[PDB]
Amino acid sequence: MTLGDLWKRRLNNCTKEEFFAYRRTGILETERDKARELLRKGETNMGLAVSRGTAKLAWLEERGYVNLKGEVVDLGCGRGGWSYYAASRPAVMGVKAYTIGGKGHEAPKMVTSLGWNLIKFRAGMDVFTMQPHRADTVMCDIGESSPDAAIEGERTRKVILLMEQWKNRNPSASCVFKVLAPYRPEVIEALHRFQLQWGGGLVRTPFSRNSTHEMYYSTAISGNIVNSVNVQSRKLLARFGDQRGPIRVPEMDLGVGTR
Ligand SMILES: Nc1ncnc2c1ncn2[C@@H]1O[C@H](CSCC[C@H](N)C(=O)O)[C@@H](O)[C@H]1O
Repeated sequence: MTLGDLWKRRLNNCTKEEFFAYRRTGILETERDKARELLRKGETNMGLAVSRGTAKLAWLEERGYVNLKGEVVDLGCGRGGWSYYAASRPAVMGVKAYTIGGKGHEAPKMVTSLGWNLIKFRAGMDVFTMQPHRADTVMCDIGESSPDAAIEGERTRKVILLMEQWKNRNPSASCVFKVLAPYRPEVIEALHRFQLQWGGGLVRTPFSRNSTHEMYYSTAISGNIVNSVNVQSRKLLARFGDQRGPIRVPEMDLGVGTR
């Protein structure tokens, strides 16, 4: 059993009030009150982020931890926060975005955020059985949270396998992907194999709630995986009991228009 496994157990042991206080303590949280209502009312002329994913990917890019360029694929795009972010980047030439949709899953949000015309959305697509194609940048933000850490580990393992499939098709592609449960043993093993062949490393974004152990893998960074994970597990365990609130920051606004 790992420190991350214990983090999951203590998280599940929280009351509802404890859970709500814990998940937000010390995290950056974008102010979405305006964006939420524009989406609710059916407004399409908006560059405010369609989800909390936009600021996460923007932080990775702005830190230089990811390179978004060329033909981008967004595997598991959901509402599209990463697809709209990539499409707004001048170095990006096109985005092909895929998501399963269906009951209890987000469909793409359709807005005029800058470069929307360069995104081709496909809902109803399972990326785990879809053949890879040419891409310069491969993005994947899949990993559905569960109270069962073993299920989270298996979900994470499937994402890593998918990224190996896309690297087999595109050995030179930049890759950025969510690792939902980095502490599970089959995940560490899979990340070690990925890093051995393709380089890269893990990083925690400051927008990630303490209720998820998610870390992002990118081929553009480095670092010992086991140490990266254990540092993060210890930090999450130490935050149980902190009552400080989140740090509220403005939401990303990418502007609107075609590219
Ligand atoms: N097998 C699969 N094939 C395609 N999409 C999947 C999938 N499994 C999960 N997904 C979808 O992947 C999405 C991951 S959440 C993605 C959030 C996005 N990066 C943003 O910024 O808004 C979810 O919407 C989920 O429905």
